[PDB]
Amino acid sequence: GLPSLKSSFVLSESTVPGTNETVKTFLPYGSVINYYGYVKPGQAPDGLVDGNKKAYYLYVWIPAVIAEMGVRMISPTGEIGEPGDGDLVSDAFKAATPEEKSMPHWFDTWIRVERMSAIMPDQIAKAAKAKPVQKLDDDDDGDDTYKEERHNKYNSLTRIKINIDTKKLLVRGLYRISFTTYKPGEVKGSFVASVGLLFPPGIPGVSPLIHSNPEELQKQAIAAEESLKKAAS
Amino acid sequence: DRWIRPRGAFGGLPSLKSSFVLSESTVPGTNETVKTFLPYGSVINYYGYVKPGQAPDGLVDGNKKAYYLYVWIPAVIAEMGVRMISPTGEIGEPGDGDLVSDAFKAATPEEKSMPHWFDTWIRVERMSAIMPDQIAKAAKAKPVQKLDDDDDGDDTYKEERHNKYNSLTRIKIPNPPKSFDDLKNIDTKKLLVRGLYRISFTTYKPGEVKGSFVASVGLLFPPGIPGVSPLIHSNPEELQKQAIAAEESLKKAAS
Amino acid sequence: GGLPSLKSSFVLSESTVPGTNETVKTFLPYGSVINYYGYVKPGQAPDGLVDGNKKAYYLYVWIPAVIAEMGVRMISPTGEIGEPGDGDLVSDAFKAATPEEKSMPHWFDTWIRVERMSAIMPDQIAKAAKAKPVQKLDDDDDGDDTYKEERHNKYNSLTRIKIPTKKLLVRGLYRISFTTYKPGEVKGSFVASVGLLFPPGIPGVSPLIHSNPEELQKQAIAAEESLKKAAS
Amino acid sequence: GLPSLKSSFVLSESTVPGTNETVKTFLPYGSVINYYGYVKPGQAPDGLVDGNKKAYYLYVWIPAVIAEMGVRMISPTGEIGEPGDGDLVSDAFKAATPEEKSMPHWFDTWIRVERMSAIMPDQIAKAAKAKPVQKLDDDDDGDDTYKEERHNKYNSLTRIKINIDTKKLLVRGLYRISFTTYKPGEVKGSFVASVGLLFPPGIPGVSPLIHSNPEELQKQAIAAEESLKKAAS
Amino acid sequence: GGLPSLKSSFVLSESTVPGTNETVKTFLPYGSVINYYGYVKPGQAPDGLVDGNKKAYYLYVWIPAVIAEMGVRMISPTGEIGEPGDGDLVSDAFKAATPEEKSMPHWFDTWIRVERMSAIMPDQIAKAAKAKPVQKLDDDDDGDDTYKEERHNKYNSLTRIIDTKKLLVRGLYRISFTTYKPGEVKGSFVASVGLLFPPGIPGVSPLIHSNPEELQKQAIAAEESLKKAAS
Ligand SMILES: [Ca+2]
Ligand SMILES: [Ca+2]
Ligand SMILES: [Ca+2]
Ligand SMILES: [Ca+2]
Ligand SMILES: [Ca+2]
Repeated sequence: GLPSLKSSFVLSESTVPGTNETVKTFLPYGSVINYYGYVKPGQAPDGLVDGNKKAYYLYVWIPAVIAEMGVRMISPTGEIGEPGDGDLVSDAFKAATPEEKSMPHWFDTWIRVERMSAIMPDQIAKAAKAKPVQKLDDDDDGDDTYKEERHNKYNSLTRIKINIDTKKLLVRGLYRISFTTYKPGEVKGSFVASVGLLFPPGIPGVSPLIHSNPEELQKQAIAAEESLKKAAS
Repeated sequence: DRWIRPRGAFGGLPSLKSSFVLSESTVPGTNETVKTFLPYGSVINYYGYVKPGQAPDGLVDGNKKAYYLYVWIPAVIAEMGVRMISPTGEIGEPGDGDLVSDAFKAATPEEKSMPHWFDTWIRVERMSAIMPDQIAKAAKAKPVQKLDDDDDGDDTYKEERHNKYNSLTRIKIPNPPKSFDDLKNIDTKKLLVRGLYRISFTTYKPGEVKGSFVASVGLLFPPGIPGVSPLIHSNPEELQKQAIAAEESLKKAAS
Repeated sequence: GGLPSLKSSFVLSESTVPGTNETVKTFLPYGSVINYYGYVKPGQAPDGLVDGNKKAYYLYVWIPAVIAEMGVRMISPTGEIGEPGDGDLVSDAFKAATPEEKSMPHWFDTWIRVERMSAIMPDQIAKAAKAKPVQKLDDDDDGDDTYKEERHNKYNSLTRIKIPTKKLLVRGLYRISFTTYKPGEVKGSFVASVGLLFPPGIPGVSPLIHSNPEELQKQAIAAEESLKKAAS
Repeated sequence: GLPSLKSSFVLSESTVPGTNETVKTFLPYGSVINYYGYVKPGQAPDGLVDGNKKAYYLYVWIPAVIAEMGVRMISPTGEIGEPGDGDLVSDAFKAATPEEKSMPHWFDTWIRVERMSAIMPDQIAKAAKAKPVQKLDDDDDGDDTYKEERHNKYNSLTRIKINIDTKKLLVRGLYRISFTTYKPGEVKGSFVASVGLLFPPGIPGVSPLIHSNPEELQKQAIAAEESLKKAAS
Repeated sequence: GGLPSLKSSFVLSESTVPGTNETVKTFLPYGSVINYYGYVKPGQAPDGLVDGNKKAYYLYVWIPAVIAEMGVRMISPTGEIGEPGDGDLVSDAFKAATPEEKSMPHWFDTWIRVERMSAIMPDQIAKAAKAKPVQKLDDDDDGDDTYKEERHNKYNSLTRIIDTKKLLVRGLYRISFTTYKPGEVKGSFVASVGLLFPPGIPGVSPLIHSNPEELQKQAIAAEESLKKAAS
């Protein structure tokens, strides 16, 4: 089903004699999260992008500078697969039928990454309600990880990585990822979002944390630093 | 359109391909992905040998031995690929269509293999010529702009005989651009517009060096269109003769 | 003789004529040239509008990889010059027009605009055509010097976009607007010419041109499919 | 003896009522290395700084961006303590007597951090022989971690951390730390150098590596990435 | 016959030839054109030196009032092209040279430089000529496209002269006819200078001469003539 979301960091490379091909081995992200959603006409989104595009959010708390972040969005999901263990699944997606999650129902995806104002774990729920601080990137039709043949190649993919611009320094802070649409107004279909972070996972207060609910992210981000405090005394 | 088709009828030396990705597919259950690249319209391989006490084509920065290939470009080209590997012995011998220096011909199989080798280095420069009959002239004159330098960039040949010091550089236009705003100011170090270019195959280390090397040049442009396709040669006079004839052929054909 | 060739600005040959006042130069032809015959009829819908009030007709150009120069020309009227030949694009309105309608005194002051569209892959072409331009590369009003105009003031259009950086024709979709100096209603025939300095007929590498974006996409897609296949 | 070298990242803070004091808890560096050396007149250094200052090198290989690096240099060492397990000790220091390692024998310390040219593990020995690429920082009398009372407070301390300048982006690459002197020419005395890196230790090919010998650093840096390769396939 | 006219870059007429390679262009001729025939003989002193080591030969131009364009051209050799005619300047070295000496294989890689001198009044001309240049307007190596060169590589020179100062306002200009190659060179050459301005209006039309003193004498008399007419 879903192809792995890997970093752009090349570990190994070898060309295949007598062909135009070359095999590349990429360093995987320390942590990857998949998010299954469903856009139903007449159903409220998490928010709007540029005032008229339905958007759904994932929030990322980064305790310390990270080399690269990968973001991907594909629609639809039916022909690819269903959520597995550890995947995030929206209520709308659970309610949707196999037929609703497959062709011909889909939409033209769009991704936007923004830096929020929070710089401490307990400011996360607050910053989520506040306006963005800087837009880091937008991508329309960038995906090349999934061989899309059900329709035009309109799936999204963006990699934010490293006088280099500040718009790609993933330093300590809160980030919001908007999974949205190319087309303004009403749209219909399933989608799967993927987020990868190039950093060792599972080190409380040091490793990045991801969630769709800011309040929940805060709770976890706070506990994680408390754990780090405790260990350091 | 035989140039798009794959094949090196393999004999050691990995193909030098462009950075333009035609196809991509990941292998499930692994960390690997298979990429198909667009080949250069024309690729030339050049086999040389650096013998201590033997005069080079010239010097780089006054103390590095250098050997030249000259490239005449009739009209803008998307990308140029340059590669340099040392030594050659364990890879293969020159085939049909490959340039071979006199020094390389004289060298023995033993001389062309480990432990004899050197740390490669590539430099690309724009010369002054803008017309085919100015080529021999511009070759004698000083460079006009340095486009690039590469020390240890090669990733096409899996080097295991020594540290990965082989050279590889690709000069190109952003494809795709990071933004549409990119397009309004492209670093001129990258515009392979009409003109003469000199590639210096040289060394990391100053002074005397010893060993064989194979140089590769690829140009992303349809080959074999007289006066339109790029030409490559190690001798500037010869390059001029050919570049002149080619444009004459173009002139003629145009009446 | 009819319609003069549209050639690039690259000089191949040059020689002056002793004792006389003119010079003769040989120019490199474009790899591909396409001619388009149109007719602007009052009360007939254009392809679109330029600046909100100028009738416009489009040609779309898909460029797989950087190109040195593009040449665009536009002349009105056509009657006294000639009729379309084989391989020329001809609008329905032009086909319907009579010889009388296609000749003086019916004509208009031509205008050309070239714009970069958003598409960077063949299957984004139809989409980008419906979207707003991304950058304007050039405008020309009275630039033509290829056709000796003597039927009226020299108002014919000619623009060459080239390198001696927005105006570098890198991979992407371009829209050429054949339009008018004058806002509002205009009447007359016109012949457009597009030249691209690049070897023709190399599928997935050579440029493609078409007045219909959907058709252009179909062809651009097939061409890269052919290029894929050949490379494997 | 030697005080811990900690990062500048504050985990906890609390003021003491009725006083001018406040207690701060700092996040320790993921890895800290101490290096014991001895400058003997007439003995060749690792190199020279600005052509006339004796210098001794530690090399740092950084696989991926790091938030902060701490560098410290103290002289002399006698009254503080001797090397323990895991500490680097030069041959000169081993040969020196307790008397030679104590007052009145000491010198005015100086630290310089430079980015080298290597960007791959096997280029490390090479880059070490080559000229620096950028100077990141110098410090003369910055130390405030060790209460110096044997002489003027001339010990060195520098923290390199995060349009912010490139001279503090500790991205992937080789770094050379020069432990040198304020005074040009001959100097005499023991010294202890400390290096800290704000990053999780012991993750092969991801965690930073430190050594005084570039060739040895290369060997370890290479093996570490090989290990990472292997794990990723 | 031989020597092609040197015309301005001003296009009067244009017409393309249907079904062919060509478009024919009619150019505005310069108001005045002067041709200068010289010969570089090894061991013979030049007028001066360019960049200290290139032999150079001078033409001086006095311009009473702003001019649109100046054209400068230099070709080597001259033998196969033609001999000087009436109104052409001819150096003594050229007169002494034989037909053989003026033909292939004897020639050199030409080079042109144009410089503004200090004079701004006619009677300062001889003085400014001895003084250092004031500004360099242009250099050209291999610019010529007026003569179809086939005897050797196309190395003949041609130059046509927050914003710029290639402005030909009132003042003295020196044209240096020189060589690409430093040091000794051998061969004949023909230099052409065109000025886009009506000729023969004393004190208003430009004057040209290889000898600065002579140029001064004429420039002075010309303005004296203009004075007189105006009173
Ligand atoms: Ca999209
Ligand atoms: Ca190298
Ligand atoms: Ca017009
Ligand atoms: Ca100090
Ligand atoms: Ca010349």
